[PDB]
Amino acid sequence: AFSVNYDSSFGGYSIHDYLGQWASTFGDVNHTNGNVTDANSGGFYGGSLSGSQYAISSTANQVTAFVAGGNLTYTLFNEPAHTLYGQLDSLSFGDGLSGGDTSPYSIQVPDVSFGGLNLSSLQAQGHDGVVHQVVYGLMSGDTGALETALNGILDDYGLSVNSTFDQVAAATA
Ligand code: HEM
Ligand SMILES: [Ca+2]
Repeated sequence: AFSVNYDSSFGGYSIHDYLGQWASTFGDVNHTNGNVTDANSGGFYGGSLSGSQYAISSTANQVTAFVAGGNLTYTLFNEPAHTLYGQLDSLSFGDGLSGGDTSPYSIQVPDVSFGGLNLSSLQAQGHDGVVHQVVYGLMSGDTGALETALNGILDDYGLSVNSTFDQVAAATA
């Protein structure tokens, strides 16, 4: 049930080119050994360490953001430590994060959204699970794991992340 939604200015962009611009604007939140605070942790909606959404804003520019949606839980110090797992079904990208407390997170100026991703991983796969690799890559400004997961969805339509948004819409609508 894969779907894409995009501002019409991105119709002629490849998926890869959009995500490359998004990543280079968002930068890298450096959520790493020795550098984690409240500033670069992001947050969940629906719980403190789990919920229907996870979202985070750029520490470089304070506005660029992404919202990950589905059913997600982070183990924090439970084994395997520091793993995000569960189901990742949507991702949205753009500028400005609001909500996240008594209402869901949303992006204030949305560029692109993917729905129906159907990505699922179990706790026991720890950091090798696809949902962990995708979202921790995004937090780090690395879209390599998401593109790999999108190529695996797209190959069934004969497309890839080198296809443009308009080419994907014509195959999926
Ligand atoms: C849900 C998305 C998240 C992912 C994918 C994630 C991923 C990670 C990873 C891979 C590490 C370990 C080692 C390293 O970064 O070099 C880590 C460390 C850590 N994370 Fe997260 N994290 C997430 C959210 C959070 C949140 C919401 C908190 C809240 C406090 C948090 C707190 C920490 C702490 C305290 C550490 C250890 C820092 C240290 O050992 O110096 N993480 N996280
Ligand atoms: Ca440490």
